[PDB]
Amino acid sequence: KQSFSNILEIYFHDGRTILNNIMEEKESNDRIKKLESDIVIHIGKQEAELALKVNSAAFQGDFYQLKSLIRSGADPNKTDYDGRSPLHLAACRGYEDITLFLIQEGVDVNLKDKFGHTPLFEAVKAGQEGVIGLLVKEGASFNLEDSGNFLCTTVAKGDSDFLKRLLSSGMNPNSEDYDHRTPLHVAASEGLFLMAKMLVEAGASVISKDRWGNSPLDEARLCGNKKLIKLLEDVKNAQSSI
Amino acid sequence: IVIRLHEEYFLPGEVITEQGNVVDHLYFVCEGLLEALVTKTDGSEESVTLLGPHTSFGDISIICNISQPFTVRVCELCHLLRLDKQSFSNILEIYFHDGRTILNNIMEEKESNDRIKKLESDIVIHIGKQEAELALKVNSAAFQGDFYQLKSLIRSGADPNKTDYDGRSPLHLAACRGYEDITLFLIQEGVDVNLKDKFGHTPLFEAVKAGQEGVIGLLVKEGASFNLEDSGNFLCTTVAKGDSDFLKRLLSSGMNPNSEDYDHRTPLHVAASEGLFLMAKMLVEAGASVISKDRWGNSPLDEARLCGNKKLIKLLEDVKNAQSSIY
Amino acid sequence: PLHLAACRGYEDITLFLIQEGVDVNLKDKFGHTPLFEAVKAGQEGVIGLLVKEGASFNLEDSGNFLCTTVAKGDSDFLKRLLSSGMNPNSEDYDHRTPLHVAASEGLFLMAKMLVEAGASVISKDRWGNSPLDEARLCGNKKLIKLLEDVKNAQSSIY
Repeated sequence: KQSFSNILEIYFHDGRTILNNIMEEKESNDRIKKLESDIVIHIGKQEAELALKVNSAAFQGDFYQLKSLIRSGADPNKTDYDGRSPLHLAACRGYEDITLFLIQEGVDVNLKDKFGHTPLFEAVKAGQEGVIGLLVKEGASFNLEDSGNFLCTTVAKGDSDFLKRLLSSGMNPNSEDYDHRTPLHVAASEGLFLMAKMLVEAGASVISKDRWGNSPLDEARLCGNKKLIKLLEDVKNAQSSI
Repeated sequence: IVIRLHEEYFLPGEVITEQGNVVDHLYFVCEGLLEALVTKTDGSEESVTLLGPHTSFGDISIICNISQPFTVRVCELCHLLRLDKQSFSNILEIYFHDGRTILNNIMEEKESNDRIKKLESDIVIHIGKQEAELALKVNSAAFQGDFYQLKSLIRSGADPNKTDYDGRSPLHLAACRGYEDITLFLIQEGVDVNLKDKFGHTPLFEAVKAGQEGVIGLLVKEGASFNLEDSGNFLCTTVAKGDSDFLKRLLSSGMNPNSEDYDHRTPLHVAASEGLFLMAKMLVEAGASVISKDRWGNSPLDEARLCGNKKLIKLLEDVKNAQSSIY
Repeated sequence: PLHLAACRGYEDITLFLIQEGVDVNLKDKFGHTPLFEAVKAGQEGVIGLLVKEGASFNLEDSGNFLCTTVAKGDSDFLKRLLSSGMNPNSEDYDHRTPLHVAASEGLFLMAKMLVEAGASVISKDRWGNSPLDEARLCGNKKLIKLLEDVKNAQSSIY
């Protein structure tokens, strides 16, 4: 038995073929169909191990290991042990070829991570603009459970590029936070004209209220930046027109 | 290695090792002469090296973890000393610190004498992949909580400090599937306790996210408790979700309930923004601020009345009695 | 044996100990439903497994423990008792619906998780008053506003 263990270690693909024929003859004859629960457990554990292999390969890239694993028949839809899909992982590390192969492989383009991140979020945080474009052209969206407060925290961080990636992916920049708060209010209170302009490029909501019962006009005029108040007033008038 | 050895004599014409089959015994040549022979892609065998004195072959297979690069046939009567691969692995595992020198000196030879065993491809990537795959499978083991298997894997030549490639510590892996004893003696291996991952999630932040009390106790027992660059942000999100288990759980490690948010929003301010009376004052009982002026510059009482509850202001004043006595 | 495996957090242990043929509705001397034991000790796996097998959480009282948990405000326990589908529209030691208790507390998130399962917002109490009256009595009118938000459909029926 140990010798066969070494032989399957050096011939893992032939071991996969062995288990395939074992399944076929289990459904064929009345020898292996007896006590098939452990066989199902074994094939599940094996496929989990192959999922680890394919996710590590995509972590390093390895398009050649990608064709090796499609030859091995490992599950592409399955994520890694931790709970991160192969497309999320390929978004986290810059690899366009891996992402397009995953798209062609039927891997779910839009999915949540173990902690609940969309692949677009991984691309945005890791600076993968190309992966963001590929996800957009495929049609994936964030669908984050806390999109509002995440947008507000991004605004508080002040990173313009992060929110521009979010807008390119398609998120409503003025999405209400947990306490029905519009990020335009904190954006105007901070006073950075860049993010107010960015917030109104995709369509701001000055009409939308906040937890304070305030308006972005009031926050902008409290900050004192004249151009900020001017732009926010223009967007408020645009909202009032429609 | 010496105490486990055997000699053997081969007459001319025999083949000691075929390139096709995996090695099981590696042979040290002490007398006689023998020839190294890779199966040539032209459809023939050619010739590589004539290994007569104080030389061994088959080791490069035990390092590269692949088939034999060369078939090896004898030339004349040769006195060969033979060791099995199993005992070599079983001594490499216990003598792994002495085992590093094996791959080190074999590669520096492959650099110095390229005609010996360099005619193939790189091997350092293969050993790195062995280590990485062992790391992934010990991650799976920690997800499975096999104390015996995990101990055997770690003592078989594993570095406990190597976490998930993103950064999920083995504490993450044992806690995510609910393993307490696994978490404890895996963290007693010397692995770092503040191993924040790719995301910046603390081992204790992961524990509070995944909902396990045992890891909550254990990580505080070891030290390097829940730390973060943001305290009131996740606190306010959890208060909004109203996950009382998570609320007490973040407060269990003692994370600051008087901290700030994306703006100057204390978690007590968020609790006043919600409305209830039980969780609301669990933050000020740990030291949250009821006079923390917000980004506007107003005390939480003002937002408490703004949201639509004066009951809230009454609770805030019940907490503020001592402060007003100080005031 | 489900109690013993669940108390120390064992999922696979619980499942094949329960596939041995042991009864699934084994209330103890205290009358603690195994699923009740699971909701008391805090384990999700047993929650799933016992419903998978059958003979789910059953009790002679539903609103009593629900009201006590609402008073304790254990949101995990609140969702957990509601996870098995135990009646949130039941009664108490008196005719005190769990929705009435939620109105007696004051908050807005947990309060309407019981009527989303089918709790009664017109359940007259032992006095004989709708929960709106106790909601205003406790000192909150927006509680009545939430109750009316739920009661819009009933008033359309009314």
